[PDB]
Parts: sequence; C-alpha cells; structure tokens
Amino acid sequence: YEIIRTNVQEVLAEIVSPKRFRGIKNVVSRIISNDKKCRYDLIYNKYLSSSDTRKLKTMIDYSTKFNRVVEVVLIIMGKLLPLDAWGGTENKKVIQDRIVDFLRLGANERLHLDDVLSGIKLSKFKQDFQIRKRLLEGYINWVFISLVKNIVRAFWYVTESSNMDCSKLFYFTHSIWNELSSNWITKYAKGNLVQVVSPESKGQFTNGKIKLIPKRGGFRVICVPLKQSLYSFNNKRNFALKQKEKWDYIFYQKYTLSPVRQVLQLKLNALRKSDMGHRSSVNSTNEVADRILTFRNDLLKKNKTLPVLYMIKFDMKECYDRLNQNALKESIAGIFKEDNENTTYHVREYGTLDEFLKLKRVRTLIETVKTLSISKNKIIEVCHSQIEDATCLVKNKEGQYDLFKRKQGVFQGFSLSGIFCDILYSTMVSKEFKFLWEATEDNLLLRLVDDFIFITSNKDTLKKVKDKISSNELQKYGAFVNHEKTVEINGEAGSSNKMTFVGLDINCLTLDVKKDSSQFSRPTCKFRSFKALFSNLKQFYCSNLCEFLLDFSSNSLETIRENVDAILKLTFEAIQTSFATISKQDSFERYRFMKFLHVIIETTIEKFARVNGSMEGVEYLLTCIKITITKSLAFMATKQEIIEWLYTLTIVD
Repeated sequence: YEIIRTNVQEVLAEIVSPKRFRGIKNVVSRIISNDKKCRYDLIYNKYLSSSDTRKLKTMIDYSTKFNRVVEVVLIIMGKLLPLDAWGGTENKKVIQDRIVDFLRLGANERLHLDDVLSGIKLSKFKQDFQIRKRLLEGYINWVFISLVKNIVRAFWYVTESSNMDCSKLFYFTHSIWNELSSNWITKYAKGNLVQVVSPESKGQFTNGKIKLIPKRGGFRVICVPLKQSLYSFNNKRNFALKQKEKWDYIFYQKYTLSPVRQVLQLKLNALRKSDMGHRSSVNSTNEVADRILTFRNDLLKKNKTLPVLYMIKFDMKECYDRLNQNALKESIAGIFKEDNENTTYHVREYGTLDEFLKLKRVRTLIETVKTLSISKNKIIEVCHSQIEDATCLVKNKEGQYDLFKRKQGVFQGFSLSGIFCDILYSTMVSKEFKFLWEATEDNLLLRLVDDFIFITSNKDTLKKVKDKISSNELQKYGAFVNHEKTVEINGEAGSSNKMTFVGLDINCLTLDVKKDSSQFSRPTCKFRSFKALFSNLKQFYCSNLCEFLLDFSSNSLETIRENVDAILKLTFEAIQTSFATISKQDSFERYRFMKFLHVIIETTIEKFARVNGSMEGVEYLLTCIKITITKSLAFMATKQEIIEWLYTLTIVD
C-alpha cells in the first residue's frame, strides 16, 4: 500500500541536492516498482496481527517483540531493494545492522550520516569521484528516513513505557493499539471526565490531545496541547487556518505562557529562600542527597556522634489527577498576597523552536536582554483559564472528537501543571507541618514533587508526622497518601537500616547516601578505537536521554539539568575508564573528540527545545553542560584547546 509516496522524479531530486547519472534512476525505479508489486497484506497476516485477543496481564505484552519487528522490517527491505541496491553483499549486512540500531531509537531520532556511512565504493552507482559521492549520503538518507521510518509508521505505533527505563521502546500494531486505547479512554472519561457542550474563542490555547503511556496494568494519560482550535482539527483540509492558529499559539506561548511561568517560579524561588516552611521543598534528586549529607554533618558537628534516627517515607496517590483545583487557586493567590494587583512584572522574552526552524535554517549551536511586561491581573486570569478551561479531545469511535473536561485535578502535559503542583504542595507543607521549622537541628523533612521523606531523632515528633499522614487533614488539598507504599525504618539493631527514597540508598545508622545501581545501565566501553567508542557512546546518550527527562511542564529546570548531568557523568566515566586502554593502540585526536562533544551538546539542546517548544532554559542548560564536561574531563592531561572550543559555543541569536 505505497510505502513510497513520491515518484522517481522526486526521489532523485532529494538525492541530488541543489543525464549521465542514470544508474541511480535505474535502481530507484526498481525499488519503487517493487513497492507497488509487494503485497504488504500477506506479510502483515503472516508475522503480525496477533488475532488472539485474550486479556493479557500487562499492556506491554500486546507489543510486537523487537525481534519480530526487525524481522518484518528487514523482510520488507529485502523485497524493496535488489542485491545491487545494497551496495553489494557485505555492505548489505552492514546496513542492516545500522537499520537495527536505528530501530532501537524508534526511527524518530535524528540520523547521523557519519556513523552509518562505513561502506566502500563497491556501489557502482546504485580521481575525484570520492568528493562527488555525496549522492550516496542522499541515497542512504532516503533509505533510512523515507523507507525504514515509513515502514515503522505503517505497521506500528511506537512509544516508550512508564513502567521504567524509557529506552526500551515498544511496537504496538495499529489495529491492537487503537482497540486498547479507545476502550481504556472511554472507561477513563466516564469515571474521571465530563464533556463540554459549547466551545469558546480561546480554544487554540486550552485544547489538549490525549497521549497514552503503558502503565503496568493500564495507561498513564498525558495531555498534549493542540496548537489549533477544535474547528480546524475537524476541518483537516483548511491548511491556511491551521498555520494561522499555529502562530496564534506561538505568540501565546511567547508572550503569555512563558511570562506567567517565569513569575510563578520567581515567587516560588523567593519562598525557598525566605520562608521556613518552603525550605523543606526541594527541586531535584541531588538536592535531596545534599540536604541529607548536610543534616548528617550538622548532627556530627552539633553532637560529636550520630544518635539513633527514625525515618519514614510516604508519597501522594496521583497528585495531578486528584489535585484540588480550588485549593490550588487559593495557593496561587497566596503567593501574590502582597501585590495589590495592578503591579506589573518584567520578565525575559524567550524564543520558540518553531520560530527557528520555520523562519530559518539548522545547527542552532554555533561556534561564533529583551524583557517583557506582564500584569498580576493577567497572571491570575491565565492560571484560572488553564485550571478551569483545560479540555482534551477524545475519539467518539465514529470520528466526532468530543471535548471533555476534568471533573477535578489538572492534566499532566499542560505547561503549567508541574509548577501548579509545586505551588500547592509547597503551600500545603508550609501550612500543615508548622511544628518542624524552628527545630531543624534534629528533624528533616524533604519533598520532591510527590515523594516525601522525614528523618528525625525524636520519637514524639515522628508520631506527629505519622498522625497527620494518617489523617484526612491533607485530603483537603487533594493529597491522598499512598498508605500501601509507606515505608518506615529506625535502625535500633533489630530494625532494617536501608531505604531507597528517590533512587538513592540511605542508611539509617550512618546516613550514608548512594545512587541506586545507576539506573542508566553500563555503557559497554570495550573498544579498539576512539571512533568506535564515540559512536557507541553517541548511541547510548541519545537512547538514554528520554523525553520525559527534559519536560519543563513536569520537572523543574534544576531537575532537568541534573538528569542531563547524570547521563553526561556516565558517558564520560566510560571514556575515563577506557582511555588508557584505547590510547595504547589508537591515538586520541582532539578534533574528532570535539565533533563528538558538538553532537552530544546539539542533541541535548535540540531534544530539549523539541520537547518544550520554547527556548526558555537553553542558555542556562548550555552553560551547565560546559561546567559538567569541564569537571568530567579533569583526568584529561591536555584539554586546553578542547575546553577553549567548548566555551565558544553559543545558541543562535
């Protein structure tokens, strides 16, 4: 069914980017005519379509196994491309291995034609021919992004999991995906949503589109904002309207959302530094470790010895789903209580990813103020609009796309959801745990977004915490404690002494803090050359830099940076480890290494701005990437030129 949607005239234009160049026209013709005479339905019926629809344990089980996916892909590619189109016989296996590695990324990530291009000149058009062989780049680029990618899109819906570790992607067939998703959503809506009768003019802003993510026995619902109105989503052929409403969103994102996001963060940051109750809130994993190791050091100083300690961890059941919208709207007014609303705030104007790629060219990282005004009035209006008016689109199963609203709570995926949850729980914590903010000597409460840990040496103040979490007093805010996941240890030589809180291992007697197995698994750095090492690490970094790690609508920049630093630390430690072994047989070249760094840094920025669509945070993130790489290269004896080059990179103006 036409896996190739362009004619021979179009494919050759793609290859020869601006005749006795006919051998290519010959190959493309056979590939295109093979695509039409290919069945594509006996292949689907043979390997795929799994017509045993018995209720399985986990959603993931419905996915097509990666080995079956590769088998299908390569069997299609084998029919499509004749023996010569593969550049020979050994080149064929080489490219197939590169296709597999491209399938591990889900065929979505950016293709790099330097790793994949490792063939020879035995492709007889399938002194200075070499420099003129940049046609092979266009051919191979056409094979991967136009044939492999379109085969994947044809048969499977590709998504990662929520269960964990986020690199292993799952290929669900379209027929089984639409059936699972439609039935879950229809059930989810009845028990959690309520439809909306009449739309309104500001619909390009509050409309969302549902994206599902497999949770062990179900799904996790994310809401992707629609960059258009409900009208143009049903009128799918009025392309002029969608482009106008798309820029409507871009300007709404640029001048309305981003300012509101910035001011709420300022108020929240001016509470962590000013209010005792807000100092228990913490923005990142490493900040938990640092505050614990500081608390430990305070005890050692203040007491000369560590006393017997009592710690308990608890978390909130579905903090976004059950969030109390009214308790939130009061929290928002609270941090504005002294502002006498006609006061105006001046924040920076940040760019948009769509502004970069639509209006100009690529390679946003070059080797070489603009403030806005927003009023508190408008801020409260936008916050209320996102809380009250946020609607999603659900398939009516006959193609009608009704618009539903949350009965309670906020959608995860809207640009303000994450900071909303931060404002409400910070306000909550500072209000209900009043009795711990003036005795920080021997009690510590720490909050990551919906995870809590309380360490103390006081059996009586431990009861007060256990009495509040066992009470309804927190339900008013929408925080329902996950009582079945609450763990308590004290370490009195009869009690357990270990506890894993946020991916850290904490000892109850020594207050030792560690990292739980470094969940971004071993980078496998046993290679003979530096080029071979950098290619492997480039694959590791891209596949382990998951999108959910860079989402600003759900995590704070501080935690986004620390997830970056985590992948960087593991990437470079594999260089530090194997440098002496490799350097014995292959000479380190700083310029090949700099190109490797340049790819790592560009991928991080490009992926960040693709996930958030808003350049806010790229400059701050870029400078932090410099520092992390500087610190991770300390072992490098001579790195002056590398570092000098590193510090010259900037984002495109």
